[PDB]
Amino acid sequence: GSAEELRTLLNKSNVYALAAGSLNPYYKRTIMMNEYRAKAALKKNDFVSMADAKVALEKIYKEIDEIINR
Repeated sequence: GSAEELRTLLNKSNVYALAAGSLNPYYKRTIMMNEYRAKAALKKNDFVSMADAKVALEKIYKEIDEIINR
């Protein structure tokens, strides 16, 4: 379900923010924005915001992985 999936993504957010210190400031600030949006969406049980934060976090983690790995 969306809440559990989103918490799992959040559990990697600080790790990804540290890794993002090697890259343009865009990456960390995108992670931090979505930490805020994800945490607020969970607290309100807002499924629309939970889905948006899930997609955004998946997207930024993939971007960071692809820069660092390639």
